Amino acid sequence: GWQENKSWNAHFTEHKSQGVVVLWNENKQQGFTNNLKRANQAFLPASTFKIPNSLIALDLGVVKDEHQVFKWDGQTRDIATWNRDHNLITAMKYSVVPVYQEFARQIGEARMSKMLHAFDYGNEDISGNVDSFWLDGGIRISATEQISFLRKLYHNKLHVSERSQRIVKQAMLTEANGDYIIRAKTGYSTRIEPKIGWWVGWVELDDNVWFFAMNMDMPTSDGLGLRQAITKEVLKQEKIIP
Amino acid sequence: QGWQENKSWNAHFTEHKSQGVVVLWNENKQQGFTNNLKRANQAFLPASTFKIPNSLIALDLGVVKDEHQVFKWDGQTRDIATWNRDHNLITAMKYSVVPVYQEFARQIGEARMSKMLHAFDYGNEDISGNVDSFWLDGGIRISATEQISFLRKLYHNKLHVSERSQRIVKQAMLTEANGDYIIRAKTGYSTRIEPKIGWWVGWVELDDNVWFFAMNMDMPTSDGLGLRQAITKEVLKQEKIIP
Ligand SMILES: *[B@@]1([O])OC2=C([C]=[C]C(F)=C2C([O])=O)[C]2[C][C]21
Ligand SMILES: *[B@@]1([O])OC2=C([C]=[C]C(F)=C2C([O])=O)[C]2[C][C]21
Ligand SMILES: [Cl-]
Ligand SMILES: [Mg+2]
Ligand SMILES: [Mg+2]
Ligand SMILES: [Mg+2]
Ligand SMILES: [Mg+2]
Repeated sequence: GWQENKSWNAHFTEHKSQGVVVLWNENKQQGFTNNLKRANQAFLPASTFKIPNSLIALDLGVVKDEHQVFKWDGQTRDIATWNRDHNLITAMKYSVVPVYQEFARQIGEARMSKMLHAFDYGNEDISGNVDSFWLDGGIRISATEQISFLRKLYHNKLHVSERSQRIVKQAMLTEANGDYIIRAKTGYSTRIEPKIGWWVGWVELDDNVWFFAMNMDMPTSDGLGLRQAITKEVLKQEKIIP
Repeated sequence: QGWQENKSWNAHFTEHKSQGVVVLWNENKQQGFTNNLKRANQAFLPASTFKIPNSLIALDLGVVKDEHQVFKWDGQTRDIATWNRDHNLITAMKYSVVPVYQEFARQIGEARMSKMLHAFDYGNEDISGNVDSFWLDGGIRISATEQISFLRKLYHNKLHVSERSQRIVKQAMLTEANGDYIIRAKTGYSTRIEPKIGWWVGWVELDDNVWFFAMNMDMPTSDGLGLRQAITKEVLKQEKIIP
């Protein structure tokens, strides 16, 4: 089904890394990946889980809108940007775990489980703490499963309101120029080996949309920038972005 | 809610032998800034900045079902090549595709167009002329400061049209985004009556504030259209709004 393009391995090998990029051409309904096996390997979603978590929190009114302020709890954490008040936009932008842990507690494990089943999300397993299972519990999702979920969100087909989906897609906005719009979410899974980085999302063109999902070995935080860099190299190689 | 006149911004205009006005509005502080209070309050044809209210009305009335609905090219080849193809709301805004918005306006009709603009408090609310061309050569006029007042309502979902229509139009206004800011805006270019001018109106979203802007400048030929964004960006950089 998917076409394998092993030449993209060159972009990982340049940085003494390994990983997978998965692309989906929405118009043609064709998929491409450098590694058919790793494309289907399920990992902790880590902070890419902020996408379904945001959708669920909005649909249940835990988050009223993208302006609602979630005040800092006063606990100083290692990521300076977390130590301040946030709304949905900035909590996504800075991947603010304590804000989303409060969402998850308010959602509760019964509703969290039902929504992930409704979303057909990964292995639909929330075993672990209700406020950390996407970092060190049972939930597992592959890059191709991320594409599936993102396609539903793009088409407003997920089992939540249209408004919720529109707001989350606004919150995913990452980059836009006159050539393309990227809506995406990064993730860095460090609590359980193997430590991996994620980038999942899509590229909007005038006449098409390319969905992507990538993950890569990430032993130290020094390489986090390679998630976007390698993905963009693949997008350029494939003539999706100039 | 006061105003400061900062005439040092004029250096960005005179560098290009241009003249114009930039108006900024700091939402958090409710403070306005401009290089020219007189011109900030002079009203002009909106030209294609009218695509913002026009999109809202078309969406709210169901003339546009959503941002994917295709509006077909009428087969008349026009000067701007990107016009000569099918469009949706996103690409029609991006390329300022007048023929698509003229079809919107004809479907909206005079009475509904007039009612909506009054309820929006949009400029002088005057649609005199052809319903599908009054923003190019009819009676509608709007000042840069009046553009801000309208845009602030849109940002806050305070217009009387649906929240959905307001969200879709703000998505369609997306012009630039990065790790430092988001710009939602619409360009305009008006030549059918004097003075010929370029517009750029919209806002800059920061982590913790929103800066609304509305600029216009003399545009004696189309050669200077790019100065609309470049001069605005120079002012935003001078004021430390963007890096
Ligand atoms: B999560 O996966 O998001 C995250 C963390 C640390 C560093 C990062 F770059 C990212 C990210 O990808 O946004 C921790 C909090 C979680
Ligand atoms: B409108 O004012 O928009 C427009 C036109 C021509 C060239 C442009 F750059 C622009 C603009 O400002 O987007 C014509 C169609 C109208
Ligand atoms: Cl957006
Ligand atoms: Mg390289
Ligand atoms: Mg299932
Ligand atoms: Mg200059
Ligand atoms: Mg009025």
